[PDB]
Amino acid sequence: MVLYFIGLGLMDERDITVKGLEIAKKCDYVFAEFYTSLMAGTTLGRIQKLIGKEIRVLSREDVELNFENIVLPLAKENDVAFLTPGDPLVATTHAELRIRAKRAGVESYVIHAPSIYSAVGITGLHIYKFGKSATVAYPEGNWFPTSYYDVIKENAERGLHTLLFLDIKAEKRMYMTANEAMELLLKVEDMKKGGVFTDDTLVVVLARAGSLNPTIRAGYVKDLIREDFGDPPHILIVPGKLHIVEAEYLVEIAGAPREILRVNV
Amino acid sequence: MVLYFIGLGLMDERDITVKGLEIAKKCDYVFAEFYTSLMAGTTLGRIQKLIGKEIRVLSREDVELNFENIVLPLAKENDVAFLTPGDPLVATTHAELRIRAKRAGVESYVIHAPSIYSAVGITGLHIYKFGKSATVAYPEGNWFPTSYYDVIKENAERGLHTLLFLDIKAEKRMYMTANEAMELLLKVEDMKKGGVFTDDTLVVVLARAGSLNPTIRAGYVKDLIREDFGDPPHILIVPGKLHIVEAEYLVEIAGAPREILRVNV
Ligand SMILES: Nc1ncnc2c1ncn2[C@@H]1O[C@H](CSCC[C@H](N)C(=O)O)[C@@H](O)[C@H]1O
Ligand SMILES: Nc1ncnc2c1ncn2[C@@H]1O[C@H](CSCC[C@H](N)C(=O)O)[C@@H](O)[C@H]1O
Ligand code: NA
Repeated sequence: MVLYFIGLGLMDERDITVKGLEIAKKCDYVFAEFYTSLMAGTTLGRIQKLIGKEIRVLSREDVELNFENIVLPLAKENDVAFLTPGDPLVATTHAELRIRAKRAGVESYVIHAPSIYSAVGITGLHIYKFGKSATVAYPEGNWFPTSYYDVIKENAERGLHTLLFLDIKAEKRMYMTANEAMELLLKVEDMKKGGVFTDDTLVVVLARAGSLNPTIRAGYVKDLIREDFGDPPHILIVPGKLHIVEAEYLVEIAGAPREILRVNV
Repeated sequence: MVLYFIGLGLMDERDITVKGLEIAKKCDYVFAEFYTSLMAGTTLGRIQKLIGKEIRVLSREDVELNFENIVLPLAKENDVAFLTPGDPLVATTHAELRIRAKRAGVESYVIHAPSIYSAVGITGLHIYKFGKSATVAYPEGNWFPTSYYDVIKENAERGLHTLLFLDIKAEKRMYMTANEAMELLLKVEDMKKGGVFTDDTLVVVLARAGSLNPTIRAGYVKDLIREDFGDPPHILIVPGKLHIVEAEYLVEIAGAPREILRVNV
């Protein structure tokens, strides 16, 4: 009868909400995609075991090109669920699928889950101080994306923090590390030379948020750029002007150099 | 010897994650605060029942002034949980509590849950397009705050959406409605004459995010200012220029006027 978009959360199958779990358990058919983000390798088997249903995993093409041919037809006479990493509508184009559902006469409901977008709170940076967000995309052949560099500049000018989602090419098992993101940014700085991202820029890295032991590190690019932050997924953040307590947390919790405790108001 | 910061999610007792619930159940002591926000879709009783643990509620003062003498002492020799609406560490001052834990020789871990920061994705507005966030505060006595108006201006100016949290008096259970927020913004507009918020401004209202049947409405202030958006909580969003896909979602899913497809894109 209906279609449920259910988020699985940040890191593993236990990041699903009780609400999402109880609803998924009652669905006739269950689909999912694992290309918009990276979760624990054992999330599928465990979530299948958790909801007690066989789950059909869909590729980006299956969804973007054939969602209304593979999933919607079933949601016409059965309760169907579509599982996704984190929150289904954050930094994805899945919201458009609700429009496809409506046009096919299918009612849809959304069950949220922990998202990397709000998990940034664990970095100690005030979430209301984040400005426009951006994605550091892998260059492709002669194509070298750079717009994310301009986002940092725009936010920095306003004293706002910049959240940088990192690229992912699931079919190729490619998950961009904060290290790779920093290298690309230094390359763009070389071209544009705007003094936006350099070896002296303070950055914050959050790896495997949602796990009980995520890696939270803050420091200068020259120091962080070759540091091991553990397995992906990773996000990179370029803070703007820091409040005293933000710097204090970065130093006490994220191991930032005590030098940042001193803020130039 | 361990303190767990656990989010309860958006609206009711089922918005906690499986991870959060299982951990809370194994804690010797469980504390909670409902001053940053209130779980309007449930009660303390229903949450206690789900967790199967007595829950000691803490006031703003208990937390802000005495966290280290109320919560931390017990965490030194037992597993303790601190429950908060939404996602932990989203509230501006909560991150600092982890510093207090460290200073007390107490380890702390964070269990995430859905936050309105990410749940607003259900409005169809791209998360990356959101800029700085603000809170609409009730004017009091001789104090007439207006910074939230300047935030909208700075974001909209750069084509970014503005997430506006509405004033709440948890203790008195007083919630500012989207309707009241709009009236206030018009009053502020009449004072600053910035051409930022008028009867012709397109806004989005999201009420009861997290529930299976949230109220999602989009339209011009002149039309929505007296519309019934249902029971709180309400969040107001003033989007910047829309991507055609965002506009289509608002029209098809949020009942927005066809007009936005030409006027606000
Ligand atoms: N647990 C996690 N830890 C660190 N970064 C994460 C993460 N989950 C997602 N990301 C970041 O976000 C990118 C996916 S973007 C999709 C996000 C998802 N809808 C959500 O709500 O979280 C990843 O490539 C990575 O840069
Ligand atoms: N379910 C919900 N729907 C709409 N707005 C909500 C909401 N829950 C909280 N808010 C908004 O946010 C304000 C409290 S801010 C506290 C938010 C919390 N830490 C989180 O992570 O979500 C409220 O006054 C209200 O305007
Ligand atoms: Na934001």
